[PDB]
Amino acid sequence: SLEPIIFYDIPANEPRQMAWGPNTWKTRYVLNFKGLKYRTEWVEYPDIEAVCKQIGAPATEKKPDGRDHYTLPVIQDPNTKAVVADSDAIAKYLESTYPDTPRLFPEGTRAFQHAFYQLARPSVLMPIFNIVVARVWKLLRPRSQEYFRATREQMLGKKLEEIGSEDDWNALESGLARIKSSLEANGAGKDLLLMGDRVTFADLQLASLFIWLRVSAGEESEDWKRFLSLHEGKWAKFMQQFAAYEFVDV
Amino acid sequence: SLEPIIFYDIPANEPRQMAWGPNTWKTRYVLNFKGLKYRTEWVEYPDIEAVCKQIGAPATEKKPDGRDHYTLPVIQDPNTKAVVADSDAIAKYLESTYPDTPRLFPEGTRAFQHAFYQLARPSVLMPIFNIVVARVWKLLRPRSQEYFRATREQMLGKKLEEIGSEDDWNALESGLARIKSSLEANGAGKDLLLMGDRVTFADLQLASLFIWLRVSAGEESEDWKRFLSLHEGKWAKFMQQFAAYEFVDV
Repeated sequence: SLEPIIFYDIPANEPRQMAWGPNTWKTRYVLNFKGLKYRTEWVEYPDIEAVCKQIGAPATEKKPDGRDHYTLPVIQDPNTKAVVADSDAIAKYLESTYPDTPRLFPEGTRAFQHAFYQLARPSVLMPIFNIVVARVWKLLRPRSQEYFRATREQMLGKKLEEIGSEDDWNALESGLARIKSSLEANGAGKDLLLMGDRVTFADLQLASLFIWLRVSAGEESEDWKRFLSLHEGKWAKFMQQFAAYEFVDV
Repeated sequence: SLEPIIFYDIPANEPRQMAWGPNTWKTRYVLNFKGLKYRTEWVEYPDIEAVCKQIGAPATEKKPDGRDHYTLPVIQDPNTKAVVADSDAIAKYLESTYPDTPRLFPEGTRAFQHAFYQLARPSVLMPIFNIVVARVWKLLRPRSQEYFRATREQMLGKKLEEIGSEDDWNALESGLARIKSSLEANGAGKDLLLMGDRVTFADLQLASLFIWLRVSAGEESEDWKRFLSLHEGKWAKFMQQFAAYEFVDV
């Protein structure tokens, strides 16, 4: 008797790529993993601010000029009238509001999980960004394309085509090497999940970076094939754990 | 009836500064916190390789030339004949070998703790290094001084006196800002320990960086006073939790 949660995500111009975002995938992973009923409302980049304002979703940050900056994912929960932005806030909301669903925040782990993503962001998200950003622009619909190109380039001071070198693959490998040695501190048979034998939001956050690569580059691309080869296939084994949680409603 | 564990540490030319090292303090904190009986064997920098070889302590890493590099802390446990190097390995050894002592590795936390120190090292250890490295050289005894200067400078390609600028305090503040926001994910009243209401090795690792600053710079220095002021005194409150675990046997 629960009404579907409305989940706001950014579409693409090809069905296989409809769900592509690294941050929106954090929320889709949580929704899927927790087994909550939802529907995706697909929102183009330049329409994000408008939709947020229209539903009372807060902005998640300020621009360099101090002006409000609105981002997805956002969810609207008809069952409680909650409207929540930012994937971390959304995860904790769902944990708290649907306590019967599978837990992603075991006690005493919230700082550790937060710190983990602070390590992953610069060392894994940033290299993957450089690797895929041109192909991201390519998979977006036209109104989204102009907004995306204009924003990212203004920030990067560089044409999108001029980003994405071999230095990025080196940096990615090094960041993953540190995550690999962290996982290994759990000991053999426990070294594919941060807590060894259960999934946390932090694991899904890492997976979100990986699936962003796979969807942007293409599951059959040389780039994805190269990723699956890193560290004797460890991240292939990592991602295989989350295959059942990748449903997209298109 | 337990015999004291022998703990190898690097001395200084002033009693207040005898225990100064960021890594050796990780082991001293663990020994103190766990309430284990120990004695410090004080070993000068150039004598570390010799002492290690003499007691069967392994090297913890290789130099750029691939040659073995021996470091302290090391412990020798007469009760089991164990000789263990590297502060992480030493902590886990003590956890495992003395299970009745206060726990520092709760289940499911080993990867999270490892990842946390990977975040702290570049963002907190490295800025503090730049800040104190000249005063570190200053507090060492003469044979240690030459070794320390020669090694660090060969690595830094810069005289020790030319290191330590305002950029370092900015970088330190930014690294601590990220750790601060991680701790705050635990919620109010739980935001001074990574797990909120218990101490882990990861907390002691952060404390080791802080006490290194305090001992190197001096508890009364402007630099230590400045550290205690950062973030409305949060790190002062953090360090106050570990005051009872700072016994030094000099």
